[PDB]
Amino acid sequence: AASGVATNTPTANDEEYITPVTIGGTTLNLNFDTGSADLWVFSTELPASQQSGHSVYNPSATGKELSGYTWSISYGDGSSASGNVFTDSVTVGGVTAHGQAVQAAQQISAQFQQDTNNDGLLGLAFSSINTVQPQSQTTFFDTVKSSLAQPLFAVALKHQQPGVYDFGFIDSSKYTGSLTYTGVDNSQGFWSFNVDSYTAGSQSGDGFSGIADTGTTLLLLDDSVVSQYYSQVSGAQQDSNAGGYVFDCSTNLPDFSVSISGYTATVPGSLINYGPSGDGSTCLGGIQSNSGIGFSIFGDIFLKSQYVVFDSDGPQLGFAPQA
Repeated sequence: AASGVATNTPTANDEEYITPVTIGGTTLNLNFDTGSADLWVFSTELPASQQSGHSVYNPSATGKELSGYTWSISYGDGSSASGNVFTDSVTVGGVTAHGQAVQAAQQISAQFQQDTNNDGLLGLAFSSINTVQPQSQTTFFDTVKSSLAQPLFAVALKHQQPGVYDFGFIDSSKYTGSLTYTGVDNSQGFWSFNVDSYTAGSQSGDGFSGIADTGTTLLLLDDSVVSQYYSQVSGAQQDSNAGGYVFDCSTNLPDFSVSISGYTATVPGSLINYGPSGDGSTCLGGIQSNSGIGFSIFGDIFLKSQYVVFDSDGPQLGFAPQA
């Protein structure tokens, strides 16, 4: 039964976490994303100028083309990417998926162009939301799942230090105490779970639902929750240059916690200080608005505090504090 450990590394300020992936013999640095189900990469099909500062996949060397197939993604921030599809061998931490669908980029918007830290994304959401047409494809995980010792993956993202992605096994040395499991709702294709309650500093409120998303940098919550939080931070103000609420970097920030099936997952105030906003003497808040999308996004800020098990049996999510 297969198992493997892939190492992840945070970029500056922990903006994103990249991991090497070998596709058809070429190693690319990809962002692992539990909020999407596409495996797309920078390719030789892009304009030569757009290929600069990236490792690119050359489909013609080793890929099998799926003639007439397409993929295309549009994000709420206005970015987008599209292209064609090949099947190839994809290796992640010594686990190899034969005949994995690889979405080669043919067009990418400016935000992807400008980010030379990654060469694409590896989707770990449920396959039901893969965007390949006319027939959607399975994610790396769904492709290899049946060959793993256990049909799960676990993540420990860290603050400016290497972390891991464990495929097919749980590393108990990565957390303290025992795991607490909660049921997942994959009806919309996400690792969606419910919280019973939340405590923002000195104020507590009713629970809600959210998704576990390694691809989102911040903790995105309802604006009522965001206000409640920042009403407790002296001098907190919104700065469109920075990207949302900012504060004096010396600020003492309240903790944020959520109650999940009896377990209190706590994000310490020190992790909510994202870093310098890149404009004057302020820091960006790790908690920001979900823009009225209707559900919360438990991004990297939240995940840096926990060891998380993504278990396809249930499906369910296990949580414990990182060791």
